[PDB]
Amino acid sequence: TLIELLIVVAIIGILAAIAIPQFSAYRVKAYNSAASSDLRNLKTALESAFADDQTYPPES
Amino acid sequence: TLIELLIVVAIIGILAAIAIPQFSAYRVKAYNSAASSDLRNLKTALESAFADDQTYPPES
Repeated sequence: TLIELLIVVAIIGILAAIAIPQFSAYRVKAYNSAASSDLRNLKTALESAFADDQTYPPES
Repeated sequence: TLIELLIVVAIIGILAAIAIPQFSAYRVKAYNSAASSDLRNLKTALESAFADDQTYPPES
């Protein structure tokens, strides 16, 4: 019936706007926490290399 | 769930900064204590050599 096809339309419009959130910060935090962990790891690498050669490794 | 991956990120950031200390003095003291012991040993060597030859050994 036409009234049924007037409520189908009235629910499609509702379920098409459910305040979809932006997933931008929630991922840049992950990127940042990857970089920070990587740096804290690289520090271990550097300080072990010094304890090998009494010198931090040359660049490149 | 996304909230779980928001706390994993919040703990990775914490455990990546635990005030990692500089291990520079704690090793130069060891180097110094090696050199001092070596010198105190060399003194014994010199003073035994004198008691052999009535003279400290010539240089080189």
